[PDB]
Amino acid sequence: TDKLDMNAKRQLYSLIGYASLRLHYVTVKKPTAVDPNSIVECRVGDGTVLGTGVGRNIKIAGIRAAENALRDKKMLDFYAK
Repeated sequence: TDKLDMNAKRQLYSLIGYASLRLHYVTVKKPTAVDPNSIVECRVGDGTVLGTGVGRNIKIAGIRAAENALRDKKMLDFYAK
């Protein structure tokens, strides 16, 4: 079971994706034969991390990362100014 909201990125970007904020996904552990997990962070320009995701590929990881950013309401409150 690998349950996942395919709109998370789109939904997060729509709330807090100002151009001035430089919201970006960065792969911080790319998967390997020795370790298949992918870990991705959803970041703003000044480096602060909003969401971290993990799963079998980068795309699925980067989606959980937003899924997770969306669940943090103090963070959303702040970054929608």
